[PDB]
Amino acid sequence: MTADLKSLAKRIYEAYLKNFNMNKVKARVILSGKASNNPPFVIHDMETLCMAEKTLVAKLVANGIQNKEAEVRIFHCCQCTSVETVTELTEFAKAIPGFANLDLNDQVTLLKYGVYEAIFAMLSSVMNKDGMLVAYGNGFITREFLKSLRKPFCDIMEPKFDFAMKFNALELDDSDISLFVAAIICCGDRPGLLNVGHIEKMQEGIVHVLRLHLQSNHPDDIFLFPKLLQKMADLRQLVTEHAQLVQIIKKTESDAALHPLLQEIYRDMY
Ligand SMILES: *c1ccc([N+](=O)[O-])cc1C(=O)Nc1ccccc1
Ligand SMILES: *c1ccc([N+](=O)[O-])cc1C(=O)Nc1ccccc1
Ligand SMILES: *c1ccc([N+](=O)[O-])cc1C(=O)Nc1ccccc1
Repeated sequence: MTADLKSLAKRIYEAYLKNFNMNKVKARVILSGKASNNPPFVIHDMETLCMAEKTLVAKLVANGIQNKEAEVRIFHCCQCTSVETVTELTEFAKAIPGFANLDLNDQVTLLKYGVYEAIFAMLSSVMNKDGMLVAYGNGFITREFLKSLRKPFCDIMEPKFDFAMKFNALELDDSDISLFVAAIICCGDRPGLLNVGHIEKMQEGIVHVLRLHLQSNHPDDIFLFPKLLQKMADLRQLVTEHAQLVQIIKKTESDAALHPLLQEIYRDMY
C-alpha cells in the first residue's frame, strides 16, 4: 500500500463525499438515533404516505400525479432520486484516474450499465431490515408497506432489501464503498465498448486499490475482496432483473411513465 494508493483512495473517497449528499455515516447515525431525538417521519401505511406527500403537493400536481394511484406516485418520485444519483454518479466518475481521457461514447457506455449497479450498491447504506431512509434521511419508508403495495410494484424494492441485508453484513464504510462504486463503473465487460484496452488498464488500477484498501481496512475479513467481487456479479444480475421488471411495468401500467434520461439508460441494455 504505497503512498500513491492511499492518495488515490482518499481522492476517490473525497469525490464520493462531495458528490453524494447521503453517505453511510450520516444514515447510520440517523438510523441509530444517538445524535438527535427527532426521528425521521415514518411512512408505514397509505395515510402516513399522504401526510408526507403534503410537503411536495406542488410537485405532485405539476407532474399530473396527485390523483393517480399511490403505487404510481411513489415510483414516480423514486425516478427523480434515480436521475439525481445518475447525475451525482456522472460527476463522481470524473475522479477515476484516466476516465475523462476515454472516448465520450465509452464514458456513456460505462455509465449506462454501471449507474444502477452503483445505485443499488449505495442504496444499501440507507437500508435496514425494516425500511430505508428517504428525502436525505428526513423520512423512513417501511419494508412492509412497500410489500403491501399491489403487484407488480411490491416486487420492485423487496429484491433490493434482500441484497442490502447480506451486503451490509460485510460492514463496509464510506472508504470501502467509494472504491467499490468506482470499480463498478470501470467494468471492461460492458457490451459496446470501443477501446476495450484503455478501460481494462483503468480497471486493474482501481481494482488494485480496492483490494489493498480492503486488506488494510478490514484485515480480519481475509476474503472480503473476493466476496465484493461476487457482490458485483450479484449486482449485475440484480440490475438485469430490475430492467426486466421496469419493462413489464412500462407496458402493463398506463399511469406509469418512464423518465426520458432513464429510458435511454434502459434502452437496448439487456
Ligand atoms: C418523493 C416522493 C414522495 C415524497 N413525499 O411524499 O414526502 C417526497 C419525495 C422526495 O423526494 N422528497 C425530497 C425533498 C427534498 C429533498 C429530497 C427529497
Ligand atoms: C424511491 C427511490 C429511491 C429512494 N432513495 O434512495 O432515497 C427513495 C424513494 C422513495 O420512495 N422516496 C419517498 C419519500 C417519501 C415518500 C414516499 C417516497
Ligand atoms: C420526481 C420527484 C417528485 C415527483 N412528484 O412529486 O410528482 C415527480 C418526479 C418525476 O420525475 N416525474 C417525472 C416522471 C417521468 C418523466 C418526467 C418526470
